[PDB]
Amino acid sequence: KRINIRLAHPMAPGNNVTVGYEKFKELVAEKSNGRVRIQLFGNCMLGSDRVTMEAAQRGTLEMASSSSPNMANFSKQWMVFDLPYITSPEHQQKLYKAIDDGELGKKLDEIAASIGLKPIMYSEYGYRNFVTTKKPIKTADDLKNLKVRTTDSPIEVAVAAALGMAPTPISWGETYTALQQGTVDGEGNTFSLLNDAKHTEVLKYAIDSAHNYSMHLLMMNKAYYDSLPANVQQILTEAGREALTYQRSITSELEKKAEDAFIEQGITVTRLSPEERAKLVERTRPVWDKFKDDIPAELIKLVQETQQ
Repeated sequence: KRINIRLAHPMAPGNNVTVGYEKFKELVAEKSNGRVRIQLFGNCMLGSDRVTMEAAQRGTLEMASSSSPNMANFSKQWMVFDLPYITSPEHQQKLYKAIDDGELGKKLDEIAASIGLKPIMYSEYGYRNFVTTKKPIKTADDLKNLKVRTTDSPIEVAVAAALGMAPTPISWGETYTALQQGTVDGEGNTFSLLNDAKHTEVLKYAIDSAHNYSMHLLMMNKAYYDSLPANVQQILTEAGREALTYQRSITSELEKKAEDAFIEQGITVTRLSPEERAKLVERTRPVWDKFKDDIPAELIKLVQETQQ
């Protein structure tokens, strides 16, 4: 008989994370010949990121996807991935290998288990970049005294302050108005979300700072997973792994298209010099020692090992 598995997530139609979960649904159906069906509830149809991951943890929902910074609200260990410049785009393929098949992946499995969850896909969300409405930013010093919108992430706030910026936490929904009306000067996010949300209408400058990395973590209730037949577990695990291959590639392509939409809209996108990138790394590194006591050294080391 048919197994119906509900999957909740916060992302909008056509979004890189959404299309990965569509691939997941398609592969689960193919592999199970229709016996297992993923029912998608995107765009917060079942709740916010937090509401749906609590339901998955508790066992009233089978699967949910949460951003890595939002997972820090269930377990602080996930904060390792938010540290400034802990990873960079140049080493992304080795990061994926470590998560997919390596000791990093296994430790993350254990951490999820301790809060009632089984990881199924580590969806790529991307690297955040600083953008501004009116003030040109081409250098590290250009960032000093910028009023910048932040999320509620303590690491995001610390990074802004380390760079001499003035951080203001503002909900996503209030951020367009804050930029338009001038209560902040800028923000930091992926080019794809900024363009998709039409913030580009009010922006004029961007730098490829890549000062924050994140993922969207698709989790299954672990007790539920452990209740399934071996062959169904295998279907889910394999569909996840294969959908992720596609999702990581689609993310790259959508980010290129987002960056082109920026240029088309007259936004000046500065490619930081090695000298200027180095200053952002150096200025932000004290943030790691500030949060040292809250993130396990072993986990920092496993992530750094992917970068060299």
